[PDB]
Amino acid sequence: AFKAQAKEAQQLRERAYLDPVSHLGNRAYYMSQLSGWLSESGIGGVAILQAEFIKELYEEKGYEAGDGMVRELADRLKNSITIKDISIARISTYEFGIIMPNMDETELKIVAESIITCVDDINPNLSLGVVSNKRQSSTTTLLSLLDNALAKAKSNPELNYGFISSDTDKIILGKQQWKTLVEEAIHNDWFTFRYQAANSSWGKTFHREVFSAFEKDGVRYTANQFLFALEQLNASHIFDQYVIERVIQQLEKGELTDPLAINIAQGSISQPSFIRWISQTLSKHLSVANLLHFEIPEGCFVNEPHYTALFCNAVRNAGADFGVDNYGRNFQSLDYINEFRPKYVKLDYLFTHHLDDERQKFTLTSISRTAHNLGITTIASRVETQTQLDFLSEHFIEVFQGFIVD
Amino acid sequence: AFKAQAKEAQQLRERAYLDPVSHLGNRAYYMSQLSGWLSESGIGGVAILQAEFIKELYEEKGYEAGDGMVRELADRLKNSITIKDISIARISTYEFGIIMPNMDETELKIVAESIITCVDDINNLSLGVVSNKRQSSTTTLLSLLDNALAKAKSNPELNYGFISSDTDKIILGKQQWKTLVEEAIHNDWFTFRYQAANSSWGKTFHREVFSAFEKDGVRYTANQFLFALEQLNASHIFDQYVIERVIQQLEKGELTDPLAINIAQGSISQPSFIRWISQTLSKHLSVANLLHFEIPEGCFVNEPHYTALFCNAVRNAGADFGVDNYGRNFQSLDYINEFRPKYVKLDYLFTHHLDDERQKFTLTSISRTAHNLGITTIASRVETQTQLDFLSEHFIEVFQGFIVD
Ligand SMILES: Nc1nc2c(ncn2[C@@H]2O[C@@H]3COP(=O)(O)O[C@H]4[C@@H](O)[C@H](n5cnc6c(=O)[nH]c(N)nc65)O[C@@H]4COP(=O)(O)O[C@H]3[C@H]2O)c(=O)[nH]1
Ligand SMILES: Nc1nc2c(ncn2[C@@H]2O[C@@H]3COP(=O)(O)O[C@H]4[C@@H](O)[C@H](n5cnc6c(=O)[nH]c(N)nc65)O[C@@H]4COP(=O)(O)O[C@H]3[C@H]2O)c(=O)[nH]1
Ligand SMILES: Nc1nc2c(ncn2[C@@H]2O[C@@H]3COP(=O)(O)O[C@H]4[C@@H](O)[C@H](n5cnc6c(=O)[nH]c(N)nc65)O[C@@H]4COP(=O)(O)O[C@H]3[C@H]2O)c(=O)[nH]1
Ligand SMILES: Nc1nc2c(ncn2[C@@H]2O[C@@H]3COP(=O)(O)O[C@H]4[C@@H](O)[C@H](n5cnc6c(=O)[nH]c(N)nc65)O[C@@H]4COP(=O)(O)O[C@H]3[C@H]2O)c(=O)[nH]1
Ligand SMILES: [Mg+2]
Ligand SMILES: [Mg+2]
Repeated sequence: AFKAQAKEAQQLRERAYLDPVSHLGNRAYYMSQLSGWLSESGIGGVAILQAEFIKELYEEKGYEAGDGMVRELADRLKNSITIKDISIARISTYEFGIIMPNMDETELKIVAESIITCVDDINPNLSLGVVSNKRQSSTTTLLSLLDNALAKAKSNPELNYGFISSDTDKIILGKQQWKTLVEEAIHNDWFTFRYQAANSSWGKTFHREVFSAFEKDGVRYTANQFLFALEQLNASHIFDQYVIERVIQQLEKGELTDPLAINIAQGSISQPSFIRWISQTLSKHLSVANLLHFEIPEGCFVNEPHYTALFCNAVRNAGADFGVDNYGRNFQSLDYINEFRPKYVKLDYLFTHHLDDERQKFTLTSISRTAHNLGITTIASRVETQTQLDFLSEHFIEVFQGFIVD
Repeated sequence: AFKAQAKEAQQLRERAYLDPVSHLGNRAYYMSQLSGWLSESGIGGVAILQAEFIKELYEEKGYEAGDGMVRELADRLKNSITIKDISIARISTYEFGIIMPNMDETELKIVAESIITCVDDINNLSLGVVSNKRQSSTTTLLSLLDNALAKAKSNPELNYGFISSDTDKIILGKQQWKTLVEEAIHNDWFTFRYQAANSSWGKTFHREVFSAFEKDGVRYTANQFLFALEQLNASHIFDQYVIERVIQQLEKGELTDPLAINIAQGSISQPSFIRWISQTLSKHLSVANLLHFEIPEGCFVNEPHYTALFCNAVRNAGADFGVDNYGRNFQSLDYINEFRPKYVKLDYLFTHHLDDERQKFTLTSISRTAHNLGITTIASRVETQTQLDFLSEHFIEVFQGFIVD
């Protein structure tokens, strides 16, 4: 009976705390290791890694290939980066949790730097959020910090990882807390709007892109702080419908003479009620329909082409038009332009970031010709310096947008 | 050390085999009890209960109400059934697994009858039960359990779907069914029947299309595999094939009357299918007037936004649509006013299984609503003149079934 109990104990232990796919700790293992680390010392850092490319693999090539990639990333992650008291677990379907005790901020960065380099050799599309615990924090607090840091990494892909320290003065909220605050901001009309003009070299204004923000108790919140929570909760269409209503009100006032570019989140386009909503509202404001440009992220066209085409049809049937926002980020998978024929393409802002890389300049010219050959206006994005402005000039970009154009 | 070892083992067992929401065994616990029961005896029955209304609750009222309903049904299940060695587990998000050892068929049926009446007290579900009469593996029983559940859904007049383990019917897993359908599509193994829906004076309103296929002498009807196609998000592939084959028949200028094509619910919630129907109809505008798309009532009440996009695309191209299983959700029947379907095909539960009086009033009311809105009412699956005369007493316009054609 000894052999029964001893081996039954290990199988029960692995059933309770081990995820069969990744062969790492499961979510319950992670919370146990997290709660014990906090109650004893709480000195160290915590990190979360999301493998969105594994999510894209699951429906594309089935789950046999998806499970194999989870195991591969798990095997590659765990055999590398071995330190004392290191907890590595699979806390959800597409994200991994990591606990690094007895490490200060600089030590976590080298571990986080080693994580990312550990995922470049193994598939060649991920996001890494890391937080350092420098105050006494509860377990829900660190998970909220971990989630907001992950949103920071996604919203700024030029960062290798998103870093937030537990002592930060920044407002950190959970997903449902962000949604409640946005609903509060929508209800009380706390929103403010900015209009950035996209101008040609001749001063002709193509359109003015609308940026949404809101303020509560003297604190200002921008869209990249809460948009991850709304899309994860399938509530971003509430936010987009409010912005579209407010923008159309301004056009109905006969004030703005030029077209306005409204950003649309991906989670809103995959909502069929939002696709019906656009047709119903655009038909009630046909006079201003020609002055509305809907800015659709490139991720929509390549990941949700059918939802996007339904949205694009509704937009154009009502006398409006649309463009692409992160144009060029998904290079070698950018043939959707030929099918969709957008009115414009707004370049990925990472093109103004790495001018010196010769391979970056080759991709930039190639996607520039493709749009113009089809008669599609190209727009450079987030241009800050005359150096960026002059370097983008060699790629025959028609109109420019950013702080240097004012 | 003895009491300590028992606590460590019990807590380890609790983390491994307890579902925190339902406070029942989880899936791993159920597979363990099933694999042990099979390897020990294998005598008895096995059952699956799917609470589709709980899936409606999670999006409707959040997860706090969804967790509470799972616990309520879980407490209801364990306290009501009072027999030995009964495993009650939550094997998936919205379905419960039950093992009933040492029971013959009549005992399984009274236990299955006790389950459903146990869920009528507190609150839309399906119960599938199989009796083990063979030496069967675990995957076999799960496949039988899934096909029995599909039998219960495709025949809602049954309280539960019953399959014997020794049945001659072809029992396949979800991916196996999907493989067989794709094989039939590739080789054009499909056959079609056209059943006419006629008015009281013989005018044919349309002809509904029924799809089936044969593989080396075995015939398969749609209700055997459609459940596996709607799961795995693959039913639109089958519907597109049927639509393609029907349009080829209409192009030949033979059929003077419209054809009613059934569309699965999982196909309309696929946006690629909504795009496909517009492109296909735009290439065959001449025959679009001869196309009626029969949409299940569950689409209009559970997936109204997808259905509105599909209905608009269908009518924009010169086709039309109607409602299938009309009256099954009598308590949510204002979609008719918004959608204005060309016809409503009554739930076949109104022709058969309809002498309890409360159901006879619902038939009259939903018939008035359709006629007042100028919508054609069609009785379904009419077999006898007795039914035919009785449906006329509810002023039904046109009739369909074996007795008319
Ligand atoms: N029965 C049931 N209870 C639920 C469910 N969702 C949340 N609860 C609870 O709601 C609290 C707030 O969750 P959140 O708004 O999504 O805000 C979350 C979320 O922003 C983040 N977070 C937690 N887990 C994860 C994760 O696995 N991945 C990512 N990226 N963020 C997470 O930390 C914050 C708080 O985490 P929690 O401590 O777990 O605190 C959560 C959780 O205890 C559910 O689906 N079913
Ligand atoms: N270093 C530098 N930065 C510049 C420059 N020009 C603009 N930025 C800012 O970069 C973002 C450009 O908008 P986005 O890339 O489409 O990315 C947007 C956009 O995806 C989203 N967003 C903003 N407003 C909305 C909205 O109203 N609706 C939706 N669905 N998303 C919005 O949040 C993101 C951030 O918007 P903002 O915080 O206001 O930040 C804006 C803009 O203020 C520049 O020249 N140099
Ligand atoms: N690693 C991995 N493997 C997967 C996954 N999905 C399916 N499989 C594998 O493929 C086999 C076929 O499952 P199925 O085709 O959907 O066909 C299923 C299905 O028709 C039926 N059925 C099975 N489980 C359930 C269930 O939990 N609920 C309901 N309603 N029906 C079930 O039993 C058949 C499968 O028996 P299984 O022993 O479970 O054997 C499964 C399982 O080993 C997955 O997501 N990840
Ligand atoms: N006792 C009796 N039975 C009758 C009578 N008339 C028809 N039945 C049959 O009942 C079903 C009526 O079709 P349904 O209610 O829409 O229910 C259909 C329908 O929902 C689906 N189905 C059949 N063909 C197709 C198809 O081509 N595409 C899709 N998406 N579903 C189909 O499978 C289900 C079963 O169709 P079938 O097995 O061929 O069985 C058909 C029909 O042959 C009658 O007078 N008396
Ligand atoms: Mg933009
Ligand atoms: Mg039908």
